[PDB]
Amino acid sequence: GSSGSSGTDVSSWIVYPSGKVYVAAVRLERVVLTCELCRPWAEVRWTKDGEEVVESPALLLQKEDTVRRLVLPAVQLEDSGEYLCEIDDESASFTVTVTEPPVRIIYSGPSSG
Repeated sequence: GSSGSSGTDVSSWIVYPSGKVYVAAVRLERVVLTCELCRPWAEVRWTKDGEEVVESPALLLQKEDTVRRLVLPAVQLEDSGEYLCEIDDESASFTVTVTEPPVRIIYSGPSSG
C-alpha cells in the first residue's frame, strides 16, 4: 500500500540483467549487484524468499541515475539464497551464494612452559 500510481507503454521494466545471474560471495564480503532500468524515475524493490528486503547495517541499497545496485558491507552464510529484484510486474534473478573464507586466524607466540 501507500504506493503511487503511474502507467506507460512498457514491455520489460528490467532492462538488465537480461536473465539469470550467478554471484559468489564470502562471509562478510563486499558484493555489488548490477540492475539497470529503462526508466530513471523507475522505483525498484528487492525481495528475498518472497519477502521484501529491509535496509540494515548489513545491507546497503545503492541507487544510480538510471541504474540500481545492492551493496553489502557485511554478508552472512544465512543471507545466501535467492535475491529477486522486483520493480512492477517483473523480477530479476540474482543468485548470491556465500561460503566460508580462506584461512585467516593466525596466532603465534613463545610457548611458555
